[PDB]
Amino acid sequence: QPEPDMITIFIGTWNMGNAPPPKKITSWFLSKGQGKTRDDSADYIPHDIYVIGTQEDPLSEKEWLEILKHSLQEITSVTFKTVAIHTLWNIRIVVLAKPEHENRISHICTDNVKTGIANTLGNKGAVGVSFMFNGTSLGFVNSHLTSGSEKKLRRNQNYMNILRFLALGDKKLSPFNITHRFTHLFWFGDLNYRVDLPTWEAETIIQKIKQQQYADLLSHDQLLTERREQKVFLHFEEEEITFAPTYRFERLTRDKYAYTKQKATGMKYNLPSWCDRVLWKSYPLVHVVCQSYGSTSDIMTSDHSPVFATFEAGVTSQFVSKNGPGTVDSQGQIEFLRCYATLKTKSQTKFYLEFHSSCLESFVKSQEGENEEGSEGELVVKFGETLPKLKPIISDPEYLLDQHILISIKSSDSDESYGEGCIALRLEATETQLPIYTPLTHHGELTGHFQGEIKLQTSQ
Ligand SMILES: c1ccc(SCCN2CCOCC2)cc1
Repeated sequence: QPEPDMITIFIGTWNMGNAPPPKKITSWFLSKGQGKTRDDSADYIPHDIYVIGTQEDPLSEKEWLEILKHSLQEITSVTFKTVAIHTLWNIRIVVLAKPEHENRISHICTDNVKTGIANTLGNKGAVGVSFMFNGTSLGFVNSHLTSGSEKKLRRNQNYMNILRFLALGDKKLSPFNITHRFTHLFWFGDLNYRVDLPTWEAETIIQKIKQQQYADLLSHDQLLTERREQKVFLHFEEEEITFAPTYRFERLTRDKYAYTKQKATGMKYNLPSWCDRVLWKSYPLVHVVCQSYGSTSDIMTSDHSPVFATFEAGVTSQFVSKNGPGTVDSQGQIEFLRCYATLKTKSQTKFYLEFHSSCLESFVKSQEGENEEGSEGELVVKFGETLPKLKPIISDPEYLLDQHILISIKSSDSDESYGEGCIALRLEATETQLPIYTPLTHHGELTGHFQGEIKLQTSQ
């Protein structure tokens, strides 16, 4: 039975509005409704992994697991296995997988982050799950961010707190936050970004939605505008939105948006908005293709509609050679030439690099670089030809060309990372000097760049 080189992943996000679901929710898992929908000819084909994020979920874990498993069994005639379930207040994540994957999945982690302080601590935050699927690390975050049209900055702050403090994946990757720990990271939820248009324009917005004319609305979507200004979700991707706003509906129909201010809304307007979103970030040159992104039309218990997204995702096998794991393979090496970091810091300490990768027996620390001044004010840290030669555990190019090197640039004075990035070993050539590049981030914000050349030797 061969190991897969691709899997499909279903991501669902639904703010349930504190109401039990209706008796049938299969359209959600079938990617049917509005937007980029899944072909009817695929309806009986199970996804490999289903990741369900809820917000304002009134159900017990047991109650929701029984609904989800029975739903998928009706669709697919497969009894899915529960990989993980984690709940913070009314924010929940469930991961289900086909039974054949049970002995491909390991290192299952769960965590949560509570956002805000005092007042603003008590119902918003995130839950997450990570695990290994054979050689590939997968992370999943379901977040319920701060509500309200005039709180986009709070939402951006909630995002940074979640990516700093959510403790998922390999703890040995100590300089790296969740935005670097996974081959594939999916971040979804009721992110609560709004369409930023004047209140007086509510009926005009509704008109546009009825005409399926979303362009003048998406140009005011706060998540797209904040992302384009690099204020949030730097280096994540989202599929084009081709479904109507998923909030705020009158319950028990989808014929009406309920936008007007009420005591129950704190006298706030809720103009129609794309509150409910799926984003991803995968390591460079790994296969990931969004195959659906849309909303259901027939699940009407909540003031939100469920959102679905599905992905093809490249995976790798758990590789064994006669040498590594458990030793190095002398026929492999990774060399860095002419490398330098460009940092935005105003500080003057010496810096060194750390190289982390599951192709190495353990992480590698470089010598200190030589600091110079860039022509436009910047700090440039030069490593020249001084970086250590990296010794992979396995030299076979079918393994090594699928790997990645995480890089942290650390202060010699404090051993704190000033920037993190990732280099793919999926090169155009071996035994050939080739340019490499990564942006560097810290707490998910841009802090600099790392560039130079690589030379990769494999057994071929
Ligand atoms: C919002 C809207 C448009 C863009 S254009 C750049 C798109 N990507 C994103 C991440 O991958 C590289 C570039 C970005 C944010």
